[PDB]
Parts: sequence; structure tokens; C-alpha cells
Amino acid sequence: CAKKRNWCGKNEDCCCPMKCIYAWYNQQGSCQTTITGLFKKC
Repeated sequence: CAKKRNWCGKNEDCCCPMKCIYAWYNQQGSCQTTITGLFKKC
């Protein structure tokens, strides 16, 4: 359970419905309400 701003790296520790996000560099990610951070009813 994390909030958008501090990332998760991967979609393992977020406070849904957020998935971790990416840009280009990779390795890490961001908690963002997308891809499934909307209809991933939690």
C-alpha cells in the first residue's frame, strides 16, 4: 500500500488500484493508477 509519487518498482506493494509504471531506463517503476489501476477493484 503505497501512493502515487513514491514508486513501487514493481506492482507488488501499492495501495490499489495502482500498478507500478515505467518510462525507458527500467529497473524501477512508479505507483500509477493505470493499465489496471481503475478496474482492478480492490
